[PDB]
Amino acid sequence: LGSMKTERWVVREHVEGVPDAARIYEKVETELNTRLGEEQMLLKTLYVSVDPYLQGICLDTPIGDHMGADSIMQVLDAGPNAPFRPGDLVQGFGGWRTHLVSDGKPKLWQTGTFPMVFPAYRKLDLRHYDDALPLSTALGVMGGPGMTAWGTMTKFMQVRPGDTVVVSGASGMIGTLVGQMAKRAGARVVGTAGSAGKARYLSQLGFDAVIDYKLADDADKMREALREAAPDGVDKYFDSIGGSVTDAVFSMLNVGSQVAVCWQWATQVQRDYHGPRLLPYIMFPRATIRGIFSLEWFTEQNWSALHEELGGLVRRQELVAHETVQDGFEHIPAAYQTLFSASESNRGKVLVRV
Amino acid sequence: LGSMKTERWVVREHVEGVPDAARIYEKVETELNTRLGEEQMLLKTLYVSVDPYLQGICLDTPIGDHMGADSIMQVLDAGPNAPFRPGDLVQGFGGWRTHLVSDGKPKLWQTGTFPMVFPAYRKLDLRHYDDALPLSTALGVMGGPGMTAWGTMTKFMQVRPGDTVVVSGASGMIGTLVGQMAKRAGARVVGTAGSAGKARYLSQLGFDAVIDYKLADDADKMREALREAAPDGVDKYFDSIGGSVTDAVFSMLNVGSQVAVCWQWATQVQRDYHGPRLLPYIMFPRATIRGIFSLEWFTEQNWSALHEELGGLVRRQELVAHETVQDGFEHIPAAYQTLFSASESNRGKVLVRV
Ligand SMILES: NC(=O)c1ccc[n+]([C@@H]2O[C@H](COP(=O)([O-])OP(=O)(O)OC[C@H]3O[C@@H](n4cnc5c(N)ncnc54)[C@H](OP(=O)(O)O)[C@@H]3O)[C@@H](O)[C@H]2O)c1
Ligand SMILES: NC(=O)c1ccc[n+]([C@@H]2O[C@H](COP(=O)([O-])OP(=O)(O)OC[C@H]3O[C@@H](n4cnc5c(N)ncnc54)[C@H](OP(=O)(O)O)[C@@H]3O)[C@@H](O)[C@H]2O)c1
Repeated sequence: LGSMKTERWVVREHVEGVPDAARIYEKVETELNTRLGEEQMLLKTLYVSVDPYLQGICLDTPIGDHMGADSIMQVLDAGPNAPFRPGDLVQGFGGWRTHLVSDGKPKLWQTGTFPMVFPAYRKLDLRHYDDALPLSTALGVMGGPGMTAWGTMTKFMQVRPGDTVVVSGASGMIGTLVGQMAKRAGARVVGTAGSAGKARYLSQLGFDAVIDYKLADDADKMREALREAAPDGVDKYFDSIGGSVTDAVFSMLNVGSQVAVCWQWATQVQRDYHGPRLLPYIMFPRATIRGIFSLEWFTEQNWSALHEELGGLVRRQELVAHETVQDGFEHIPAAYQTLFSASESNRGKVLVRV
Repeated sequence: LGSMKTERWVVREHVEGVPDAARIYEKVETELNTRLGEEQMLLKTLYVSVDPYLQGICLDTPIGDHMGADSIMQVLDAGPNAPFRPGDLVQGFGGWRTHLVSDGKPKLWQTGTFPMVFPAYRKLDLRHYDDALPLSTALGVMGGPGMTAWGTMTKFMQVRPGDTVVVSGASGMIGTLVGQMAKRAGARVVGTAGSAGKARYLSQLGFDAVIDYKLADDADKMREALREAAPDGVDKYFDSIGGSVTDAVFSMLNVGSQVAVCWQWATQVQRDYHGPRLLPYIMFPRATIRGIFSLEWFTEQNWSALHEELGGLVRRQELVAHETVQDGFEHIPAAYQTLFSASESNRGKVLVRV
């Protein structure tokens, strides 16, 4: 019954470390077969998300295949048993593609270091979004990133007023969201930034102390900045970076503390594969480290709560949830490259509109 | 008015690594003032414990002072407000000494890496003991070690039937305790031994698989031995060893897994301070690692419970809890040295009768 011309960003080359987007990615035109299966449905991408964790998926993506990504899609056309009818807005791992055909079921990430099943698509009810909480928040504070932050702070971390909370890679959306909730629950918040621009930005949001991780290239010099910024010890660590800062924070864990390992920038991107053993430090404090893989929380009730609980605070200016929306499908890898650029140009989540 | 001659083992020299007990320790004669205060007590040591963690306390024990140690002591004489009357059996950190004076109160370990409060002495009620669970069990299955194992299995680890539980340093008393409770909870249990003597000992008691960590000083054959022993992945890791075995186990953590870090022989004893970054492996499996410091559990309700839950199983021959009782105060470091001996002639908990 027909086909259609579509643009895709495919994985051209595997490069370790801080990526070179123009070298890694290639826009191709690709003929998309439009004869939908029993439960398949033809989707139009409206927004794609650009995220640092994609640095890993790219290395596990077969050369020539399209680049995965959280996206917002519209149902152009749907097969007889599809989960959504034409017109429905949906969220899922659509990728850097203009159009795609999918049955919307949980697919498995076969070529992955860890076998992973991507979540089945979720429908968006447009009634939830307006100019203070736009639809693009479904890829940020009302989607993947917000669910990560909200999930950790309500289902794992119990922040007592007086606790000192350290957030690494704080300047991004998950770290700023986490820290602000910690400020709200009565915590001293310590964050980490890479420039003065981000450092004063995190200050506004209410971070009591911000450490320049680039100035503290050393793990000892990072341990001193940490000793003074958190004079009474760390009670909660929300870790996105790893490397020498987690080595530093783990040397100062209070009793009963809780670490949340969310990502490890320092090992994925900058390849800090060997370092001091951190496990000895957790024995006396009875510290609980927990890995975060927020997909587990992608359920209907959770999405409901995330809107009511968190969404209110965002629209009432009680919680800042910034976003930087470039425009144009052609500029997606450009937009992605900014995540590794030292410029102070990012606030919150980065999205592309198509 | 009153004094008493008492022998004490004092710390002559600090030596790092596998200890040289004959070189580190020294039997001295010590005149003990027996004129007790109104709430003090003169105590006689009946049994002393030798434990691999003493290697750490010995290095933090100021030169010339007595070597700390868990002991079982009897009240020779007590002031009018003492917490215990004469004849009473108590358990506490009496040390490698024949006689001592104490208020039985929580002493603080100033000279420690982490400020640590030694627990106040606990009274031993002889009704609790019999010919299958003798008085010496208060330093083993009915004391510190048993509280560690039972504490972790009842207050942290939830072993579901089918899980594969890996216990490192299994041949000792905490490790054998932990494995048998996982075996009883429906787990395939994997342990680690250094000789066929230890491994076949672990074979009896019910370990489905035993790994020769000495054959695999390298992590490559260690990750292979684990792949074979745990073909379906690790769900529960009870870690006493650390080092390249924990490196191997972290590469095969299933979803929802739980590590319990209890000690790190390879870092304390063998100085394995550096290794592969393990926190990256805990993200996707949503693993919860937790540090163990069983002092937190030394409360009366817990002690009642340890006798009820654990003590019953031992008395009903459902749980083997072996112990190796050296005799003679003169031999305390001799008995201590066997813990670090490359020969594996010791089974269960090691005590001296004095
Ligand atoms: N586990 C999950 O389910 C899950 C879900 C979504 C995302 N994630 C991952 O978790 C991370 C947290 O999200 P996010 O929004 O907070 O991302 P993010 O802040 O953009 O993460 C990178 C930030 O960390 C800082 N940084 C970069 N390199 C660094 C280094 N070498 N040392 C110290 N700090 C460095 C940078 O701060 P400056 O701006 O100051 O340079 C940068 O803004 C993301 O990277 C994402 O990939 C995990
Ligand atoms: N966190 C706490 O509060 C707490 C409380 C009490 C005790 N602990 C610690 O927990 C440990 C376990 O208690 P336990 O009484 O059952 O002691 P343990 O098992 O005797 O501890 C060491 C055991 O591991 C094995 N081992 C020795 N060297 C090894 C190596 N290089 N690699 C791998 N395995 C090795 C030994 O068996 P082989 O004969 O096979 O060498 C030995 O039986 C103790 O060592 C103690 O220090 C912690």
